Amino acid sequence: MGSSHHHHHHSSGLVPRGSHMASDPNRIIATYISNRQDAPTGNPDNIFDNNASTELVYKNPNRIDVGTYVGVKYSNPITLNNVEFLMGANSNPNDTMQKAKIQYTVDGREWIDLEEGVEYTMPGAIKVENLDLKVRGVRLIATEARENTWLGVRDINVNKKEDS
Repeated sequence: MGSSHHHHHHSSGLVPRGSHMASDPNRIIATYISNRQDAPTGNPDNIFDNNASTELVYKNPNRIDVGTYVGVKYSNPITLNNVEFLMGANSNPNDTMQKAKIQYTVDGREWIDLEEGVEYTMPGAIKVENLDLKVRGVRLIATEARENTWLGVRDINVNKKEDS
């Protein structure tokens, strides 16, 4: 129980030792995010697998003002090279953001601006480059969504055979 003074390490005690370090998987998962608590129309695999063969569209709530956004979160802070949300609309190509840029969380907590002040209200295929920066998850950020609207998704992947 500690010989000399110490008052434990900061707060928590025990002997964490380290981060284990043994069988480095080097694999990061990508969970789909969405301001709309809905279920994937068919299969979000287009994102989880990055194939763009299955369908995916959020809509449950046919009305949302500000905050409406989606993308894909990771498992932990990694070294990203470039993300690209390749999505459009479910039925009508005019079904997506109202006006906004893309987002991304750094410490897997807060989410800050990502792409230029573009209006991802008419985005067909989202993709960015020269984004070599560690990041946590990925997602778009709306500033004034529209009512009676859905979210058509085709395929979104991070580091799709890029890693640079």
